[PDB]
Amino acid sequence: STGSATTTPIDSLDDAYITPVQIGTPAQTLNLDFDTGSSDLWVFSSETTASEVDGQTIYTPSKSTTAKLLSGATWSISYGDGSSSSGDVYTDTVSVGGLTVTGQAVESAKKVSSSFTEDSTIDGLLGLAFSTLNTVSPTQQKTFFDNAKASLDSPVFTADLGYHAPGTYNFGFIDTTAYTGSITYTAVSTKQGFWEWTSTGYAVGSGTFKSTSIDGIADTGTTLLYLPATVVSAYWAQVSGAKSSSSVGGYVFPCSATLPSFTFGVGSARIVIPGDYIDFGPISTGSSSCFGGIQSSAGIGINIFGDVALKAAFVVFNGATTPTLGFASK
Ligand SMILES: NCc1ccc(C(F)(F)F)cc1
Ligand SMILES: NCc1ccc(C(F)(F)F)cc1
Repeated sequence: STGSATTTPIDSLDDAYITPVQIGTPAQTLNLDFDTGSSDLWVFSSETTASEVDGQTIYTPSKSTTAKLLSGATWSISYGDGSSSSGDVYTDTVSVGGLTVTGQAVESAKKVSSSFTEDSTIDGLLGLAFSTLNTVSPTQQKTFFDNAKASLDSPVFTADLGYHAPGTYNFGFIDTTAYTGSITYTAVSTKQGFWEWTSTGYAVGSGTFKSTSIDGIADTGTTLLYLPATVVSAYWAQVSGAKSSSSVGGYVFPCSATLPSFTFGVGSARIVIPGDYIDFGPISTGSSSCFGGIQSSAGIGINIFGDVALKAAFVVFNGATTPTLGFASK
C-alpha cells in the first residue's frame, strides 16, 4: 500500500508545515507537523489544560470507537528549542493520505509549553525519526512509519516541501515525476536516533566549493539551517551589512540586500539553495533589519539541515534495514 498527503506552510515565511491526519473512528482530522527530528505522535486533546488551548483542533478519544487507553503509559518530551509537552497515551487508528495503521500510539497532551499554545495552526506533531527516541514510558512505542513499514510497497517516505507553496509527503513509493536528474543516496547513522548523514562540503554564491565533512541531521521539524560557525561566518561575510546580533540571537542583514545562494554537497552531487530561501523577513514589524535563514549550530551541539535546506530538494527517507537518505534537485 501507499499514502500521499499535501503539506502546507503555516504562514508566509514557511515557519512550519502542516499535513492533515485522520485519527480515530469516525475520523477526526488534525493538522500535524511532520517531524523527522523526533519520534512521538502527540496531539492536542480533550485532556489538555483548557488555558493552554487557543484555537487548536483537539482529539477526543471518548468519541472514537477504536480508541483504547494504554494503561499506565505516560510521555514527556523536550525539544531543542525549549518546547515541551506531556500526557498519557491512547492507541487508535491513524490514516495519512489513504495509508492506514491500526493500533498506533496516539500521545494525548495534558500540558504543552507556551510556544505550542501560541501556534494555533499546529494541532500536534507526527514524529518520523527512529523509534529509539520515542518517550513513552514504561513501554516504548513505534512511530507511524515503523508501524506502516511492513505494508508499504517500499519502506520509504519522501519529503517534497514547497517554497511559499504546498508540497507533498509520500509513503511507500518514489514519484519519479517530482524531481529532475538522478537521486544521490548517502549513508545514514542511526546511533543517535536521527536521520544523520555527512554532507561533503559547501559553496557560497558562485564561489569555490569547499570540500569538508559536515555531520548533521535531516529535520523537517526545524525551520532554519544550522551549520558550524566557520561556514556560517563565510556565508554572511558576502552580505553587505550583515552581522551577528546577540539581542536578536543570530545573524541579521539589511532587508534591502540581495542574498547569495548556498550550495551543499551530497556525495558528488550539489544541492543549491536559492538566496531568496534564506530571507526570513523583518525581525519586528516595520524593521529594516531582516532575519537570516542560515545560523550557527555552536550553541546547539549538532548541525541541522532544516526546512531551508530540505525544501530546495526532493528528499528520500529510505527506511530499509540499512537506511539511506536520497537527495535530488527539483
Ligand atoms: N525537530 C525535532 C528536533 C528538535 C531538536 C533537535 C536538537 F536540537 F536536539 F538537535 C533535534 C530534533
Ligand atoms: N522541532 C520540533 C518543533 C516543531 C514546532 C515547534 C513550534 F514551533 F510549534 F513551537 C517546536 C518544536
